[PDB]
Amino acid sequence: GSHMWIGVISLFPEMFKAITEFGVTGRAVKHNLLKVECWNPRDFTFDKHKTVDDRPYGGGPGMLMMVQPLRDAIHTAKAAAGEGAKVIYLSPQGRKLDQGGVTELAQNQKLILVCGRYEGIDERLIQTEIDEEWSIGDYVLTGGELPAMTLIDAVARFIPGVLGDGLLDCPHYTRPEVLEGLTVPPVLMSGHHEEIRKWRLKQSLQRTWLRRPELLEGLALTDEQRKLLKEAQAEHN
Amino acid sequence: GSHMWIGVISLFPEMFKAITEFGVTGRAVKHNLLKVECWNPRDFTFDKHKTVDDRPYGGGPGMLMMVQPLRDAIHTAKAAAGEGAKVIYLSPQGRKLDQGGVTELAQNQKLILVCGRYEGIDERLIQTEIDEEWSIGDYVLTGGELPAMTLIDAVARFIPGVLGDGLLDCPHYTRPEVLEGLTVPPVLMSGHHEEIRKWRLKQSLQRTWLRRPELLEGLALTDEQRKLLKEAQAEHN
Ligand SMILES: NC(=O)c1ccc(NCc2ccccc2N2CCOCC2)nc1
Ligand SMILES: NC(=O)c1ccc(NCc2ccccc2N2CCOCC2)nc1
Repeated sequence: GSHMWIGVISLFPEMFKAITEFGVTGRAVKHNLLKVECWNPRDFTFDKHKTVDDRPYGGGPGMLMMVQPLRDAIHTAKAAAGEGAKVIYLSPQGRKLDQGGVTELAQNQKLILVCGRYEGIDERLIQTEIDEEWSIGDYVLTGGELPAMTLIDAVARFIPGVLGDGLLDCPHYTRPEVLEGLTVPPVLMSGHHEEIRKWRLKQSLQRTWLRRPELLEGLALTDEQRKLLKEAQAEHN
Repeated sequence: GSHMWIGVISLFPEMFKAITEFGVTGRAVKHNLLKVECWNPRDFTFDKHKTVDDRPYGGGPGMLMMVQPLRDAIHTAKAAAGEGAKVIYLSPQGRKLDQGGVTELAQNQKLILVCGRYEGIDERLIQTEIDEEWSIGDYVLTGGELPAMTLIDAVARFIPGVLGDGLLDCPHYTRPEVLEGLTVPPVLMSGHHEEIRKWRLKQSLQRTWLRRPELLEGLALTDEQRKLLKEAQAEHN
């Protein structure tokens, strides 16, 4: 319906099986709400040894991706996407991913995700081939594959059919009623819907407050939420 | 040598092939610097339909992981790890992952990673079975598998043998010398090692400053770095 097409440039396309063949993302794929198409720069080399890396100008420890096979793979993917596909490079230098960014990215019907390996890609390719850099967080990984997959899984949740607000989740409980002495909170057994809604909300406000206070600053809380937050805080002191 | 053992509890162990069979992490695995062992809660069920989910107390939209098969899988993994294994739950409510956290986590020789599906796990299991909650970032995914894999890849980089400071990376360049009109910066061709070191460092300082200014506040810059930052800023105005 409002499905999504995602192109992937990667030296390890088979990695993407982790999201295409399992769980919710796997189902989204099989029901054609999500399409993940991979192009491997190795297929675009011409030398006998299928070389995909190259030496950094200026010396240095590592390698970069070799420009020609990487550039060609990107062009082929763009031609498959038609007009309107946004090309994203996953990197530490990129805009930090958060839920607002995920909802932004989900608006696009077509994405091309370029996954860096070695010490990354030539600076000039970013300028000519890439629309936006994104980071999933302030940490270094061996490849852009996992951040690509992470991005894909996150936006996939916003596609209609795939499934069935500033705050951390409340605690959840299932069977049994007593577990290693710990009991389930009586309000959740009471059956009183509205009392349950308020407890969960208070919990979220309390949990957000104690674990991630800065998240509360971005929010314009409701009167109810202000009340429920004030209460939780009173009970804490 | 200083190898690492990682236990994984997951309804989709085959997802972990993305890191165990490819690239640098794949090599670390094959050379026995890294070991990733999976236990699937589905194997610990006893009913005919191998049920791994259960109904939330208090009503609500989704399901949680069923406590018994999840709890049993965790216990089996702990017994495989012996003493000293830290059990981590990947979740949005967790401590935010960043490089400092990765270097912290890398200190452990044994990790058990519990991957939530559905609306997650019973609150009481966190209290009894989990040592630390971690988040890879402020975004929601369909499973803890990708955040687990992300964690694994990140700490793996700190194991000796696996491979060959507050700032974003400098630009990188490889062949050709001219690409769509864009040339490689002459300093990188000059062969002057020390001039090259300073340019790369200035770039990092400039890039960090323009993209992620707050990262600069955490740092106690060197005199050189203060000088190189001041310069970059002068040239910007
Ligand atoms: N946080 C993220 O979004 C993220 C993304 C990728 C990534 N690695 C891929 C990568 C991409 C771009 C540049 C360098 C690199 N790396 C190459 C391998 O060496 C480290 C540098 N790491 C983290
Ligand atoms: N940022 C992270 O580290 C991260 C980790 C996991 C994750 N999802 C697994 C999960 C784990 C715990 C609780 C709920 C859930 N989810 C179940 C699926 O529905 C959403 C809630 N998402 C993001």
